[PDB]
Amino acid sequence: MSFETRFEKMDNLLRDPKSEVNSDCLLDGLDALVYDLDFPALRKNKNIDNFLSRYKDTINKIRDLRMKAEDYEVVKVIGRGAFGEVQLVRHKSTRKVYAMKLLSKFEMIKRSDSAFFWEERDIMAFANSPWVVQLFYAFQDDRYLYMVMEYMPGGDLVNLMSNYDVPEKWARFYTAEVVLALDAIHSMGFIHRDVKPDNMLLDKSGHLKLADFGTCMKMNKEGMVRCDTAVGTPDYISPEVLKSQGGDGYYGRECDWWSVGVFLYEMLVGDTPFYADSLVGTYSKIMNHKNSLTFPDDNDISKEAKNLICAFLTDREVRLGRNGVEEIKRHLFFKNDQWAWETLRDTVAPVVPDLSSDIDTSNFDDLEGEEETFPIPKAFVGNQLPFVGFTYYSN
Amino acid sequence: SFETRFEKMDNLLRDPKSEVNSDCLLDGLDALVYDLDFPALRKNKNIDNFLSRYKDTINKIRDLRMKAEDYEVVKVIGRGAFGEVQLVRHKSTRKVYAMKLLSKFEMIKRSDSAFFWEERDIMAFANSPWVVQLFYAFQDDRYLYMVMEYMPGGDLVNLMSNYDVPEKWARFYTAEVVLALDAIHSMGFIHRDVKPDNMLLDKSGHLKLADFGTCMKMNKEGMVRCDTAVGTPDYISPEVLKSQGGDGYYGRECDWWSVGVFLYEMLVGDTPFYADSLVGTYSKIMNHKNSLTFPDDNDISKEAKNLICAFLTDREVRLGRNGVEEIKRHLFFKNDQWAWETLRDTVAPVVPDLSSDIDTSNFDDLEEETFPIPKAFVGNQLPFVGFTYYSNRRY
Ligand SMILES: CS(=O)(=O)Nc1cccc(CC(=O)Nc2nc(-c3c[nH]c4ncccc34)cs2)c1
Ligand SMILES: CS(=O)(=O)Nc1cccc(CC(=O)Nc2nc(-c3c[nH]c4ncccc34)cs2)c1
Repeated sequence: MSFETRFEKMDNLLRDPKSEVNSDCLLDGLDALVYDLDFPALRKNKNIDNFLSRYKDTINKIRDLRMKAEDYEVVKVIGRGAFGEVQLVRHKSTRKVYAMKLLSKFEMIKRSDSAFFWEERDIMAFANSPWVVQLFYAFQDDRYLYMVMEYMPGGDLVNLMSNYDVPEKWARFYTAEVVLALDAIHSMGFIHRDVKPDNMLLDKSGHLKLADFGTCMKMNKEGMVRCDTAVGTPDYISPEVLKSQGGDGYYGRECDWWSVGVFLYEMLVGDTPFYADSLVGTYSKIMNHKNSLTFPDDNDISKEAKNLICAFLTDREVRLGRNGVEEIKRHLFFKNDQWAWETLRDTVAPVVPDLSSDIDTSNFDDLEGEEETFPIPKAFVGNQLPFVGFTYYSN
Repeated sequence: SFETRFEKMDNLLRDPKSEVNSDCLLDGLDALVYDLDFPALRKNKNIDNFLSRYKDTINKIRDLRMKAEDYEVVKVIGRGAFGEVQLVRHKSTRKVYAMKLLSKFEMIKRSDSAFFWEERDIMAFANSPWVVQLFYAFQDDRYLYMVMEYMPGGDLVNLMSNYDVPEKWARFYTAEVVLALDAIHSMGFIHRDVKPDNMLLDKSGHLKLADFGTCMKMNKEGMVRCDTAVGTPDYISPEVLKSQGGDGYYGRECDWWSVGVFLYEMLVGDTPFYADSLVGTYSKIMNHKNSLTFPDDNDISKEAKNLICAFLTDREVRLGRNGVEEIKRHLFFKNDQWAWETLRDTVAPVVPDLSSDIDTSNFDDLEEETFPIPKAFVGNQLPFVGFTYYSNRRY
């Protein structure tokens, strides 16, 4: 409350990589102001014109120095999606190899939803868990948002499952790491919402990390979230998150445990338990899990694996994990000899990636519409404002 | 090269002279919030959501950063067209200052200057005992503030109004003006408005120049190119007076004209080109050759009369056309009580006898207008982004 304390408090607020007003967010704010005002229509205003004239030389210097997309050499497009694409890239100067998620600022504004990336940035940047893919640098430009993360050369669980008939001992491993990776996110106060094999990545050692925190939400004072959002491909989604079509309720971290059952069922049975041709067909079967969940006759599935799946594929009220992680960990399906929960990431993985080089992309299938841009505004529309403060740098 | 790019950018945020230091960056965000926060503009989701997101933060910033509520006003010790000066005390530090306020509204409603920028730099970076020092500069949606050192000795106007100034005192006050003007010139500026109103006295009784509002930096030829007259009617020089569009190319000799006007006033008691009407004063300045006369004042010496006439002549033969040393060498300054190089260390003619730290005896006492709510983005706070002198300052 003293004068110096007020100065120091403000000075450290500019240095904090978690602050809303650090030098990177502050710069982002100016960079946006220049992007959204520089139009002939708006420049007819002297306040606007003189401002833009004054900061021209400077804003350009900043633009050149600050991290830019041209500082990375793209090696392969190792992933795609609605709004963006992931790409194996190499930093031209440092020579370091990374995975970079691009997100079109145009599309996110056209199709709304432009707040999902906020939890994706914070989780990866501040998590500090060997269970979460790490964000090194987040930066933007008039067209996209960029996330420079650690490259996972082992591929995703989708690829693994597609190449092996997963034995129970491997499934017990991959599930345990998911239980731990999920518990970490929960410990950070987040619900993943869409846990699936596509989001389970393998490091050089063959150990798991969760990725694609796009669907994440921060839990309230009672460890709960609420949404009016529509979810695509409901295969891994829980009956609660589906009954939430319009904010028609709340749900806790037990929604992530449902998806784990779906992941265990898939690795051992070979298919998703509620699969149907149409999306509406999948939804109907999830709602009717009581009667739709069935197992095949080839009892290549143990008594305890069948039990864990059914303990996870039940209504929230009696779902395993409603009373915390320790009741999942204590399950007989996890009873083994090879590992101990507290040292599982130090154990030797079932599948160890044998890799050719630093840029080995063998586990990632290669990838093959023109760029749509924001129109010239007649008035101030401030298209850049929803992304002010996205820029992150690690020291 | 990398790292050099980081360092270059880091030093750009620290520099108190940079366009993108923390002060300017913080000002930019503070402006964006002030300017967008209107019900009309908030109808735009990009704007509304941005504001909603940065509400908590912007308010924290506003509370920590220097604000007008931090100072307890003691007396309005001065007024002007756009602002007012006020003796104030910092509520926290207990420190006593003089604060110049400038209505952001009045300025925007036809200013034709942006004078406040050089007034800021001269006072902040001058580092002369001849220039009033700026400690902090800050703003808000309504005003610009300059927190400077309080001059308790009053101005020369007050002194002249209370004493029949003897020649020995006039020789002192002139010499200090010659030195304080030379310092501004050495910084590459022409004061353009030298008058007793801008001569202030410190606790010791020594001079400092103030009100650098009319200042302008000289070109590499030591000249200024103004299409319009600047300064005060009595003290304006014939060349700064005539100063047309195509013409108006004057040097630092315009400050020497005003010194003659100051010397004449202290010894004679009136301004030399004084006339009833203001238009009468103009006519007499132009016709200085015939209008400058002295009364039957036996008390004005031969050398005082000569200095005045050496200063009250056409620029082409004005004393000081060949530098300060020809003014300093003048016989009027010949004395056995001080030496030019040690004059500020000598004992003043009038030493202020002051009651306390807040003694306002030398200052006589003096006893709404605002921007309309905009329907569209008008950006009224943009011309003042970067005014603040607080976070990145020169210590
Ligand atoms: C659905 S959308 O259109 O809203 N967004 C969107 C667009 C394109 C792709 C995706 C998937 C996705 O999230 N991919 C991710 N990949 C990593 C990663 C980190 N390291 C690695 N190493 C190898 C390989 C991938 C990684 C993290 S999240 C999402
Ligand atoms: C005409 S305008 O509206 O464009 N500008 C404007 C508005 C208000 C006042 C004035 C005069 C003025 O400039 N006064 C100044 N006072 C100090 C100072 C510094 N220290 C001190 N101590 C005691 C007493 C005054 C000081 C510096 S400049 C000019």
